[PDB]
Amino acid sequence: GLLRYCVQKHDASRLHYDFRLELDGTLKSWAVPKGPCLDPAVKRLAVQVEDHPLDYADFEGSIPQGHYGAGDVIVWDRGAWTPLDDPREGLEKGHLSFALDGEKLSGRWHLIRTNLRGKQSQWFLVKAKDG
Repeated sequence: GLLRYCVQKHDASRLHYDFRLELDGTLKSWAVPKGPCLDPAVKRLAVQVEDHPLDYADFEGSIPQGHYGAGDVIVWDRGAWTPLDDPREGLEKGHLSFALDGEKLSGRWHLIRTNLRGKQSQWFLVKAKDG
């Protein structure tokens, strides 16, 4: 039950989401493209998204599709995550190692800032299998 974890599902005619790694009281977020993968080697795109309000992982926005179709963005998975390395530092320094333990999503993953050999400030969500 360390740093809080939550990932939000952006439903609609087409489904997307954003992977939110809350860090020492600030809920960092990371937008798709991101889906299932083998890894580590095929780091999923994790765009370093705005800082979302704490606890508010319940509801993001959009329009409940239960009406007649639209797509609602709410909680899909919620829990906590383990730092495999420096959680605070790595997130600043560009090298994150973590393990999720929540509602639906879990395991071990690495975030890496694409300032090097990549885009600029997006991150790489690859599996944290260094062992």
